[PDB]
Amino acid sequence: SAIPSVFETLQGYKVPVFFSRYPAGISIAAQEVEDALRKIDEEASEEGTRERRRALIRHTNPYGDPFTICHCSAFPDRLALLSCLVEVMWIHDDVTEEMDHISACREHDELAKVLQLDIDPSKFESGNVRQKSLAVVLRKAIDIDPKQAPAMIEMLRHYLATFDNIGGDFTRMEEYMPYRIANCGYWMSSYFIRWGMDMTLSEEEYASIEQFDIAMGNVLGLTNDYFSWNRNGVVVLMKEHHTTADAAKMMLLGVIVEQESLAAKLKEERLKKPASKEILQYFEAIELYVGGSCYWHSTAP
Amino acid sequence: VSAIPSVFETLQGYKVPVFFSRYPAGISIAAQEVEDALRKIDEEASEEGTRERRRALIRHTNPYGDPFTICHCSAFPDRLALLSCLVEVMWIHDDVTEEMDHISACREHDELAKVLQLDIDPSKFESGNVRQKSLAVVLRKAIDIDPKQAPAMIEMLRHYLATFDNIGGDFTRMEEYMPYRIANCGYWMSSYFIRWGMDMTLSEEEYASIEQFDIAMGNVLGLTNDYFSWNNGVVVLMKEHHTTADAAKMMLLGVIVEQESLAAKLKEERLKKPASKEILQYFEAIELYVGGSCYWHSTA
Repeated sequence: SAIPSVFETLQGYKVPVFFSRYPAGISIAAQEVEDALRKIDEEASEEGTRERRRALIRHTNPYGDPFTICHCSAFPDRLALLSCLVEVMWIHDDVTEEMDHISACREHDELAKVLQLDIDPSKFESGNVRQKSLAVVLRKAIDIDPKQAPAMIEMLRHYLATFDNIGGDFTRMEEYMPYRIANCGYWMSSYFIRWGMDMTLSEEEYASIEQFDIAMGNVLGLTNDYFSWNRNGVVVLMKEHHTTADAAKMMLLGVIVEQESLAAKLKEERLKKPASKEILQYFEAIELYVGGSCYWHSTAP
Repeated sequence: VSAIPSVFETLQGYKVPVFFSRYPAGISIAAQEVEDALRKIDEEASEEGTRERRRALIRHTNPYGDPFTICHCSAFPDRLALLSCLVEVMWIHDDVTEEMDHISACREHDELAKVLQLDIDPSKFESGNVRQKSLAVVLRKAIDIDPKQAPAMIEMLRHYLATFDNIGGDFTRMEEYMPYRIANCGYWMSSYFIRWGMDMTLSEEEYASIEQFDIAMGNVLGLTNDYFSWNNGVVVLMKEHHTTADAAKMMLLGVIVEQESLAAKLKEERLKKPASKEILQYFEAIELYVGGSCYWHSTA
């Protein structure tokens, strides 16, 4: 392994519904991270709201938390920070999903006011609870790695500017899939996969695995669609191919498994050339992220 | 801890990007001896220059391994040699009869069935077709190594020839194609020999308790054969849902993966009640059969 020993391996074969070829693990700091996530949930969502209820369901899987599993490769102190930061973005996603597109877009722009390198959380006490909570955890995530903070902020601003920026329904996967990689948060989550390991890829290194990284982003979001069906690839496929929902769900599963195979082919292609420890760490950590996401969805009640 | 004989080494399918199965793959410690026996029976049970002879060589040239030494890697090696060559003669027969019209194929099934007798005397078939001649010789050996199980084995083989290729028409729904394909791909024969190869049986009640699991695994086996041979359930799916081939191939892969999960669910349900060592032996060996078959088709 190229990753520090900060996770335990999970036995995915024991879960019948778990179909991914990729591994799953869980962070040695799971308890502390779950505790941090409970705290941020009580501060970033108001009591009795829908978003508060959706946050609590997200953190009550008996088999583990989405953050402690998917981001099990991260150093524990970074894991606590990135988990709580992404959690505020997830609360925000739940809040804005129930909004008309105009109001959602305004809410994304309001939250993005907090995304500043010089953020002073005290200047947002008059703001909504997601602004206040994001500001506090973003401050800490800047402090722990100031060298990476400009890139982090750029990634977060680009996420809020683009992840939701669509006018209506899709009718072909060729258009839905690039949208869905961004919409499921993969570019933010995979950024924090690297950040949580205190590492980066060079421009040349990232370019060399970009197709791999798109295939894994497809797996992540489309697997999210597959389990949620119990905006969705099942509907896109039904419309594109004029089939029943059961036929389209089976097609979606086939698409996911082929993307998992494609990622494995692209990784094998890259590993024919010399690969830095950073390239090897990202491969290992992003496979745990994707396999872990499949595991979490496969066990979540 | 393994419940089956220590007669195989594990294969790392994770290293094969096209390999998608959740089930494991292994390779017999007796692989060279079994492959030599198969090469010999292939010379005797198919004539030179024929298409079936050529198909037999392709089937035994995958550099990653042989279908018998991988899928039946759980078998005791002397039994593995016998069952591999017996099934291989049936496989040659399948290849020969696939190129015929249905009525002619069924006549050949009836002719081959004449050898499936508990008192088979191989010399009495020295004037028949080369499949009759070779099946007679290997059947006699397979009866003699286990006379207690031989009536059941013969009943299985007669049943296979009576059921695997009874449809000359076409399928328009998977609900009907799937039960047909489990028989047509030989799964009931192969899975019988997975137990026979380990010198064990399942009782009637034991088998009934895992029949739905077994059917799910049989669906995986034949439909995975279809998936890799498409480059067939893909055709059924295009006709049933009126889609392109590419769309139906993705639908087929989903159906396969769902069937692999369904098998895992059914096994987990069975294991909520007490299970004999024979049940556990079959679970582990049949998972190696199905995963190994995916591996062989993935690397062929």
